[PDB]
Amino acid sequence: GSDLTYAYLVGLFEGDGYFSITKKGKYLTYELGIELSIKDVQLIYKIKKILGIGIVSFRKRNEIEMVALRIRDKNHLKSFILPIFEKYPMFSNKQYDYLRFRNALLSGIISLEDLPDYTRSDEPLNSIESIINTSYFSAWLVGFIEAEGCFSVYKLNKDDDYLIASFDIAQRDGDILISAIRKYLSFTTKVYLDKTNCSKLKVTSVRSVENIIKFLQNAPVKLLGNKKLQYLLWLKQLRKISRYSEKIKIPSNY
DNA sequence: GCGCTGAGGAGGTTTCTCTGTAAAGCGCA
DNA sequence: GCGCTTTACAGAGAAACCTCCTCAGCGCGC
Ligand SMILES: [Mg+2]
Ligand SMILES: [Mg+2]
Ligand SMILES: [Mg+2]
Repeated sequence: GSDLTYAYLVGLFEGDGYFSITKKGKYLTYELGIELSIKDVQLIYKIKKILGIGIVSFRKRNEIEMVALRIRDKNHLKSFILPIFEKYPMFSNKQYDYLRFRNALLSGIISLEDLPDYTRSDEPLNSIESIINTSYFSAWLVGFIEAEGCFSVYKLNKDDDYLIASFDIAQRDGDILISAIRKYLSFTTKVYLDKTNCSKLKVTSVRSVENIIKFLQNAPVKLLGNKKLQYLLWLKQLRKISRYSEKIKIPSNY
């Protein structure tokens, strides 16, 4: 779909993918990969359908089932992948990976010896304002949600029937990123920093739940895979929790 | 024959997802 | 000292992420 479905794909690749250059005996593998749960096989084929390229693979890691999409053909990466990531840049320090990948690829580095040593900085490239004000952000955000968002419902206490209903999203070395999301979506809950510099944003209130629901109705593109399914079953649950349904215009198709 | 390729395959570590627990603010009594 | 509702904090492990190898086969020219 859309031109901004490509922006959605960069968000999804930012959340769940990886750029990598790996030794291959005497030479190199340049790759862009995403490996998802088998719950997401249909989305893997929607991604290949959008890009027109990429090898699909299955893995059983002995009881967890996994699907990958991997682009390794260097002419295809130069032609089709870099431009997407030029036109719609990643917002986080995963941009450092695209920049080293792009520089290596375009310089024609083919041996480990000529490959510059890479350590990905923890320091952000953008500000809140710079993230929030770019034209493609909301479309990026649907894919980043596709990758990293969580919609859940849970009992507040074992003994009662009081249900919570939360949306939560996290990123390591992601103060700015996550705060930008908080800002844009008018969330006011405190971002939590854990032992491993992973910033975590979680919301529960009626108004915040009303805010993400409204953002995803009005966003340029929609959720496509298993998060889309998680989104609909959450909504299902939401229609039967009084505080939410008697204050939110919930449903739709999608 | 030779330099180099990527599909197909797989070993290794950890960031997110998902679901809370404990504590409390609001308002009413 | 109680319904209802929200939030600061955080743990487990599945779902992400990161890394390397073999071997047909290609596109040249000795
Ligand atoms: Mg991620
Ligand atoms: Mg992730
Ligand atoms: Mg994910």
